[PDB]
Amino acid sequence: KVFGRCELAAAMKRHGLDNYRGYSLGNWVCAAKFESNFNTQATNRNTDGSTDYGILQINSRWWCNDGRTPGSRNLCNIPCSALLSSDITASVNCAKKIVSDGNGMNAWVAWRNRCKGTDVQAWIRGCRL
Ligand SMILES: [Cl-]
Ligand SMILES: [Cs+]
Repeated sequence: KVFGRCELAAAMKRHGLDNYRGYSLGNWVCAAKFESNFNTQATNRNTDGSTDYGILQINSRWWCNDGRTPGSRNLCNIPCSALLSSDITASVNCAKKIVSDGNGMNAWVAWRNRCKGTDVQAWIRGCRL
């Protein structure tokens, strides 16, 4: 499923991401835009043999099991395929673990390079929330 901007904002709010660990909803929307273009089915392979999955591009070395990343830790205790669902619940639940790991949203490279320090409130402008 490819989300609309305001549709995604509303779903993220309902799942408790607005101000989760101090990050306003606009941060999460911006990160999803530049990680996956709002597409739940996005996958990208990395040089190390791991793959990133879903709307927030969660990595198979640490967070989910895809059966082909040797020494995966599977910290979210889920198959990576669960992160490609039209229902964002598994992606959100796993993202809450990631953002709590010490480095905050810097764990998402596109957030650090394209969202951090910008007017992220713009990503939720005009939405009925
Ligand atoms: Cl932080
Ligand atoms: Cs585990």
